[PDB]
Amino acid sequence: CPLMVKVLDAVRGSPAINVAMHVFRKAADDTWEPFASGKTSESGELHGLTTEEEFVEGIYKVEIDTKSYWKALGISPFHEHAEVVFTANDSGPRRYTIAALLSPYSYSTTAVVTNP
Amino acid sequence: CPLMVKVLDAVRGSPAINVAMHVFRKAADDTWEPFASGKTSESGELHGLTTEEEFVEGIYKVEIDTKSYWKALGISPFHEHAEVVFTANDSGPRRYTIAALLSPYSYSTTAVVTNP
Amino acid sequence: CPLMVKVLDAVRGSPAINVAMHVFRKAADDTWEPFASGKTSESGELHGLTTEEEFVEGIYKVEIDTKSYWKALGISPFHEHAEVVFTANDSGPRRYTIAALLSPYSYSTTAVVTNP
Amino acid sequence: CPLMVKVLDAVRGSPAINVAMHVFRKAADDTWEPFASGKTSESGELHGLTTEEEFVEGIYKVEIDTKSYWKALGISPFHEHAEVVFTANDSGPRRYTIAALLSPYSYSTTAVVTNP
Ligand SMILES: Cc1ccc(C(=O)c2cc(O)c(O)c([N+](=O)[O-])c2)cc1
Ligand SMILES: Cc1ccc(C(=O)c2cc(O)c(O)c([N+](=O)[O-])c2)cc1
Repeated sequence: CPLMVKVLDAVRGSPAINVAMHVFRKAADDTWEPFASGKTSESGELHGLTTEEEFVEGIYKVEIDTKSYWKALGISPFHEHAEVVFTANDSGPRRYTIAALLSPYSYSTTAVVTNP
Repeated sequence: CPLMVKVLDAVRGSPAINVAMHVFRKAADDTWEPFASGKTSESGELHGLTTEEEFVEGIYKVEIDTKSYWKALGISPFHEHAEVVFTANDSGPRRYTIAALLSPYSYSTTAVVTNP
Repeated sequence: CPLMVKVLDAVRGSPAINVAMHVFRKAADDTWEPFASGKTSESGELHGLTTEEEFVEGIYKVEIDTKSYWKALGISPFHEHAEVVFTANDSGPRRYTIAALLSPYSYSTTAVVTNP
Repeated sequence: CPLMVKVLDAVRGSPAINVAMHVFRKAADDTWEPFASGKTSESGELHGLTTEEEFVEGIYKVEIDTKSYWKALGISPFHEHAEVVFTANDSGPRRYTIAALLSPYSYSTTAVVTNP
């Protein structure tokens, strides 16, 4: 699993379950091309987005539909979504965990980048 | 000042000075149109991006160039930028403060929304 | 004002108003002695806790009563309080802004330290 | 594992390894009694702090020695440590994950509280 996304809920203190997200890769003409997508599991994690051979260097965007998550809980949110945009670097061996911590009017995101 | 952005550096414990950002508004054809731009001051704040007359209802995107900020400090950060996307003014004019807290592999954003 | 504390509500997207906090200083016998206290204003800020003469070198603790804040809003939070413990002024007088961002099951704190 | 602590490094984008922490429980006379301790593993996690039979309702404090972590990396930190103080509640079945995200001048902590 070269890329995993984990989402947490800071209001209920729980994994954020059934959060939908799309992953895009920047194309030559500076447009965003769909790459992968899915929804978080009961653990708040989304695995199996890509494979090592497909996950080449490039600029990737993870668009997390936070608004739909809060709407389903009956809570008015600020953001339309959370976008995480990053360059994937193959100068070393690197697995990526993107974690997002969600509140209605705030979110934080961090990258845990580890070498196998 | 209906829209202000404040940027902080969590490594140095300081305002994030001279951070560029661009603000976009979603047009009727679902494209992002340029709306305003500027750089943070010595206090880490960017004021005067817009006016009450110009800041109509809509979906706005603030793209904060965090990558250039860290690179100039000698750090290779994870993110290309910090994006904040939100619907503004859809129940009337509000005042928005967007705050971003920056680390090389993490950022957080929050909104303070007040009614004049 | 060498010490200011700002508290924000990440659920409502607002300053956290009327939040009590106590400041302690570590005494020579390693006990915590009361140093100052107060409540945040309508802007979520607490100014005037101390003076430059009184704010000597030492280890300080700010204990922010986040639990009472959430309880009065009908929420049972995780934390009893948000504590910030730091050495102050040990290379000369600095100005400290402690900012706390609150959610029911999460908080973040950051410091902005400036040299007068 | 009724209680697990995970620590992440927002400067290097990695688990925070070999971070020492002590867990305390509030005693009848309002003093902090040692309860458990350990250091994070290569994954940034500390498991096996307590057992279900020993982890009774009460006020617990997790004191994470963040200062020693940053000092070992040659980075000047703001906080003496990060204290997470919370009430453990047995009104339902509850496993606790305390996660801390560390920067030199900022930290965030959240609780993921799940039912087995
Ligand atoms: C921005 C942010 C801050 C804190 C968290 C966070 O609390 C968290 C919790 C987990 O159970 C967990 O497995 C991870 N992880 O692997 O990165 C992070 C998640 C995101
Ligand atoms: C995401 C996040 C978390 C904490 C901060 C933060 O530390 C901060 C500090 C200030 O002096 C201040 O005036 C504000 N503000 O008005 O929103 C925020 C900034 C951003």
